[PDB]
Order: sequence, then structure tokens, then C-alpha cells
Amino acid sequence: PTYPKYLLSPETIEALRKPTFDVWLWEPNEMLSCLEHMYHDLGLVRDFSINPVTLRRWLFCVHDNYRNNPFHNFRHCFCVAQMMYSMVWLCSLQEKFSQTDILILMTAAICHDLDHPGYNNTYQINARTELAVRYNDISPLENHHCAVAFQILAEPECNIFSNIPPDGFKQIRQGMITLILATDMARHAEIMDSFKEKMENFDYSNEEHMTLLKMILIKCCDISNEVRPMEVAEPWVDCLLEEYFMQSDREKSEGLPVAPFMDRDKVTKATAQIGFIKFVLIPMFETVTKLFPMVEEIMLQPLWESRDRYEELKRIDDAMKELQKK
Ligand SMILES: CC(C)Cn1c(=O)n(C)c(=O)c2nc[nH]c21
Ligand SMILES: [Mg+2]
Ligand SMILES: [Zn+2]
Repeated sequence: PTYPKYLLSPETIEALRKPTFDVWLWEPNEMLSCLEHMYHDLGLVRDFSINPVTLRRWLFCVHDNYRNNPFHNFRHCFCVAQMMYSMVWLCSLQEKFSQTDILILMTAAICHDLDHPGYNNTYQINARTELAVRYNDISPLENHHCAVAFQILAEPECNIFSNIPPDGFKQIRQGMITLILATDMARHAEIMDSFKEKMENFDYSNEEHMTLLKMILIKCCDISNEVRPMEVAEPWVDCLLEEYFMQSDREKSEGLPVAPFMDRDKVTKATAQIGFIKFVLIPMFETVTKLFPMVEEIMLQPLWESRDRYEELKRIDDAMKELQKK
């Protein structure tokens, strides 16, 4: 008949495989069903004997541990996971990666921003927060996201790894930790350099090579909003700036340094994305494209289009402010 929302329709399940998926259409419950379907569809439930009910309880617990920040929230984690899911199909990753690696990629993507406070590492460090003190200024947020991820998995009713032998667990844990920590943008240049260094003669059978490729994959997915259709990507920019301005505001009231790229007075939607697309997104997907050429047309294309559109927006934004400032 006319089924309920949480029962995904065959059209949605089909659409869920492409980077064009409208992530804004669904409520959390529907997004949880989407994540659940990903695990079954990728054959992870099957190959890792994941209790299908535990899979649901786990996702629900994961959701409960994401905060309602304007950007680093559950919907962001759904975006990262859904783009990873898309890349698996787009790049035929199951031909290159083992099911354990797929499991690592997906679980890390879902768990990568757990219990994010809404203020980055620079804020944690400068304000000497409890997190910065706990982690000695070393990627405190990522270390925390990772720790929460395993405290959750430590709860029996949420342990989707309960049927994986201990050696498998250790391997997965290590892999997840590496990937989540790799999402700290402060290490972006470092990670990109190491990847390109191995990209000179890439070897899919080289464990070090694959680890770096997985780090790049989760990084690509994490900052992949702009790869999505303009109408889906744009509203994310306002969410990010909302979070950024909240921090710079607070940093001014407490006397802590402020990052220009978070300055309510020097940043616009356009200036924020132009540079990020040109010097972070495009270069990275460009190197990834060497390994998977199909990535150019499906993701580099929209990035080029976004870059051009934001440059146009900037021109009129600049023109508009040339009528202001008495
Ligand atoms: C998280 C943030 C520091 C990096 N970051 C991001 O993840 N996305 C998606 C952007 O669009 C963006 N624009 C500037 N920085 C960005
Ligand atoms: Mg993060
Ligand atoms: Zn993230």
C-alpha cells in the first residue's frame, strides 16, 4: 500500500548509491535506515555475522552521541558515510579492498565526528579545555571521537563486532583509529604529501599504500559536501559558517586568538569555498582520479562548477559591499 517513512522505497535505495543523493530530505530515523541498508548491501552483516538487531541498536546509539551542532552533527556523519558508500560503487572498491577494509571505511566514516563540541582543535588548545588537557594538544577532537566510538562498541547490545574473532577486532580497531585521526585537517598537507609520494608507483598489495589510500578516502568523504549538487551542497556552507562564527565570537570574548577564516568580518560564503575548493578539494580529488579515472567526471566536474559559481557570487558580493561602508 502506502508504506511508512522508515521503510525505504526502492527508488531511495537506488538513489542512495549516487553522490547526488539529497541528504536534506530525510529525518534521522530514515537516515538510520539508510545506514542500516548500507551494511546489509555491502555484505558486511553477512561476512561479519553482525546481529541485525545489534546493528540497529548501535546506529541508534551512535546517533544519540552526535550533538546538535549546526555543522558537526549526525546529518554530517550520514553525508560522510553516504559518500563513502557512493565511492565504493563509483570506484568499484570491493575489487581492491577486503571486506574488513570496507568495514573499517564505513564504520570510521559513521563514527568520525562523535560527540563533536562545535569548536575545533585550535579552540580546544588555546582555551586549554578539558579535552586539550586530556589529549596533550594532539588532535584532541579526533582522539575523542575515536574514544567515544569504542566506548559505544564496548556496550554489548551495541557491539556490532561481537562475532568477529579478537584478531579481527584488533585489526579493525587499529584501522578505524588511523582513519578517524586522519580526518584532522591540520595533518592535511602531511597526509597528502605521503600519499603522493607513494602515488609515484602505487601498489595495491602494499599495506602502507592501502592505509594511506583509505586515509585519503575518508578525508575525501568528510569534506565532500561541494561534490554534491549545488542545491544540496550550498546550505551546508551556512551551517559551517554558523559554527565558525560561534567560535570566533567566543574567542574574542575570552581574549583567545581568532582565525581570519572564521572572522565574521572577513569571511563570506564565497570566500570560504573558493579557496577551499581550489586548494584543498580539487587537488585531492585530482590525485585520487589518477587511481580511479571515473572520479573526474562524477566529482571533479561539480567541483569545477562550484568553483566557478562561487567566483561569480563573490563578484556580486563585492559589488554589493561597494554600496555599503559609509
Ligand atoms: C571541517 C572544516 C575545518 C573543513 N571544511 C569542510 O569540511 N567543508 C566541508 C567545507 O566546505 C569547508 N570550507 C572550508 N573549510 C571546510
Ligand atoms: Mg572531524
Ligand atoms: Zn567531519
